[PDB]
Amino acid sequence: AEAEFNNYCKIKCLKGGVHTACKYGSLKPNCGNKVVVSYGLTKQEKQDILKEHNDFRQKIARGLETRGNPGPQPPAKNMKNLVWNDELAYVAQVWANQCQYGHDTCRDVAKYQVGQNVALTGSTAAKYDDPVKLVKMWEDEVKDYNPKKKFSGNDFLKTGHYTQMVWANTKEVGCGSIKYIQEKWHKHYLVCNYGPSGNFKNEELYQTK
Ligand code: NA
Repeated sequence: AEAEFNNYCKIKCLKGGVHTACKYGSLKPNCGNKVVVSYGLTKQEKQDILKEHNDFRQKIARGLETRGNPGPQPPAKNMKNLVWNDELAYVAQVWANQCQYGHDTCRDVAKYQVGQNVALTGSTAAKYDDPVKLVKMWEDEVKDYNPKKKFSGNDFLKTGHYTQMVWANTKEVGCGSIKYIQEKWHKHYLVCNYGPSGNFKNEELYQTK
């Protein structure tokens, strides 16, 4: 939470926009009339999310992901595990606390531009998916990823989450979470910020082996 003391109002994102942590200088949920059940991630949840990201990156890197359009995904020569980043997690959490599904306009930090994956599920029952389950939703996009084509040649709407997960240049991840009730839908919102950002148009996901 130490990051809350950084002045994000001085951060400038490539496409402009007021930084999320400048817009909201509070770490307290700000969800209109929605009923916030809980917010944040436990030490174990953060570790589980990190492990899932890394187990996935390694699966891909070792040439073990058979899914694709067509599969399999090629092995990687430069795939390193991600490490959890508290600042990314903080900014992700501030965004999550707005309960506004989608991407926030400016989330970059002092060190680099930042990418982001969001996940949301709603149920009529008072139950909330495990964070890892939401992460796997992003992974499954790999079924629609065609490695015979470069990154820009693929369908971003269908694979944009997958590509950010396996972006070789991305080295850090930090996520935020919140469970709320909106018009009787029990929703779990997961926001994960990545540093440095991935999904750059003229680049490849990772160096193939
Ligand atoms: Na296939």
